[PDB]
Amino acid sequence: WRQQWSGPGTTKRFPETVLARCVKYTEIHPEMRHVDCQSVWDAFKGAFISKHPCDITEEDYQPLMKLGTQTVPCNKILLWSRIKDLAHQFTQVQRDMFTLEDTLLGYLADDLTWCGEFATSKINYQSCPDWRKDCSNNPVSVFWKTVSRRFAEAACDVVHVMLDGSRSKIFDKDSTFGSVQVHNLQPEKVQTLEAWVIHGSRDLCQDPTIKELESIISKRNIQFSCKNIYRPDKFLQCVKN
Ligand SMILES: *[C@H]1O[C@H](COP(=O)(O)OP(=O)(O)OC[C@H]2O[C@@H](n3cnc4c(N)ncnc43)[C@H](OP(=O)(O)O)[C@@H]2O)[C@@H](O)[C@H]1O
Ligand SMILES: Cc1cc(NCc2c(C)cccc2C)c2cccc(C(N)=O)c2n1
Repeated sequence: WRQQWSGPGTTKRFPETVLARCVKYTEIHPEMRHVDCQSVWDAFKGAFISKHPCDITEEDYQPLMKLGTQTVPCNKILLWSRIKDLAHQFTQVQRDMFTLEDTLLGYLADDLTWCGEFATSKINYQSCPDWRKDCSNNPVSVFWKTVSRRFAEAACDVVHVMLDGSRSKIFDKDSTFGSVQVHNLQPEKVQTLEAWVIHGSRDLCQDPTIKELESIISKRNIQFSCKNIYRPDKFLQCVKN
């Protein structure tokens, strides 16, 4: 008897990857160079090993959050929903802008999966809990919830958010962005949230779910703005001009 979750297990070579990522990020971001990447890995590991993979708390990720403190310029923030690919292409071109995944902690975990088990220091490479079918307080989900919150709370001025214009729900209130990030934007620092609806033929800023988004934001005393992005590759090459 070995317990089986419904989600894929920890990515192969996850320890070696996270550590390699930390080392590489520090090499290219000179302002992080003093960071001890072996301590960063140990803290990451410390959050979830020896714990039941359903009994994880934000507080578990505190030692890692502290070591990975990085308050990027808050007026340069890009949020996204169900359109991670393009959001990242954008910040590769508009290199001063930052997504969560361009921050050290987000850079480390992007596209990865991980979990441990109760009482032992073993990483589970065969299965990890699905957030839907098994339990929502797993290592991955709790990680992303914690860093998202700090990231969205730090934001200031005009905050931008990309949305996928092809989806049935362009703004999906049951998602990290619509349920976590949007409710963490601070009225003191944030003047405006500007949505960028990415087309994949007509004004999608009229959409019912965008109006929902506007309603949410309006109730936080934050101004709202929406812009259609008809030609994706054309927008990429028109940001700097
Ligand atoms: C901070 O977060 C957003 C990016 O997050 P977003 O793309 O809005 O997240 P999605 O809901 O589109 O997908 C995230 C993955 O996690 C699963 N999931 C976990 N918990 C979930 C809840 N409570 N609702 C919905 N989805 C949840 C998703 O699995 P399914 O979509 O259910 O298969 C999905 O794999 C950015 O702005 C960044 O800055
Ligand atoms: C696997 C995963 C899950 C994410 N969010 C899950 C979630 C949701 C959807 C709602 C409420 C709470 C949580 C924790 C997630 C969010 C942002 C980014 C990434 C990324 N970059 O891989 C990312 N990944």
